[PDB]
Amino acid sequence: LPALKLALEYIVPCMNKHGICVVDDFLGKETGQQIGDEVRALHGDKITWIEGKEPGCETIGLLMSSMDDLIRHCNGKLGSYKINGRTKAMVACYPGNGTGYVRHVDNPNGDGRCVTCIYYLNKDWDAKVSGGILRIFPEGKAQFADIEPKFDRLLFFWSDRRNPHEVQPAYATRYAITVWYFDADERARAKVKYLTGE
Ligand SMILES: Cc1cccnc1CN1CCC2(CC1)C(=O)N(c1ccc(-c3ccccc3)cc1)C(=O)N2c1ncccn1
Ligand SMILES: [Mn+2]
Repeated sequence: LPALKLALEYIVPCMNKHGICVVDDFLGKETGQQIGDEVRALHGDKITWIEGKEPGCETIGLLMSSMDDLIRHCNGKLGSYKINGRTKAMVACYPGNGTGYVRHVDNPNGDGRCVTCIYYLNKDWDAKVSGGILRIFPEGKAQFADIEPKFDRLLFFWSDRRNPHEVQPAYATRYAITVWYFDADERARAKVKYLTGE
């Protein structure tokens, strides 16, 4: 599906109906492999915050710009949100050391973030061997979903209490990149609570 059709015919209806949406083969093999190389070159869990213009991060920047265009093509149809910006990218290297993340909500208290977008980099990742599954518990539903951290897979989900999630421990190093998109009204309300530079 082309980006306009992908947004309007798949991401929008899927987010509105389920609050979670998986796009496989988002950028293609060549672009995905370049992003994987850049992330491995960056120098317990290791988190680095990336704007996209740093040396050796050009293809990470391309991923970010591509996620931005896809969101733009949703034409304000994602929930009631007016999306006008996003965070930097959280580039994460998770060692396979048998630690996980307890069930949590990314934005439980109105900090501005409305959509979590995760891009995965793990080729031939077997969850039954290496672990690292993301388990999402959509609010009020009888079912939950385990998401495999597949190479070139883009995951969207609402960042608020609709999607508590936990991360299973892993036995091989996992790499993922996350951005969060802001709702204009929520982000404006968050900014009345303090002063510049604080
Ligand atoms: C690790 C993981 C894997 C899969 C799914 N979820 C998670 C965890 N969640 C995802 C990552 C998590 C915790 C929740 C998270 O949202 N923000 C975060 C917090 C605040 C803003 C912000 C930015 C601008 C304005 C307002 C707010 C942006 C991001 C972290 O800094 N985070 C984090 N996480 C681990 C180590 C350090 N920091
Ligand atoms: Mn999370």
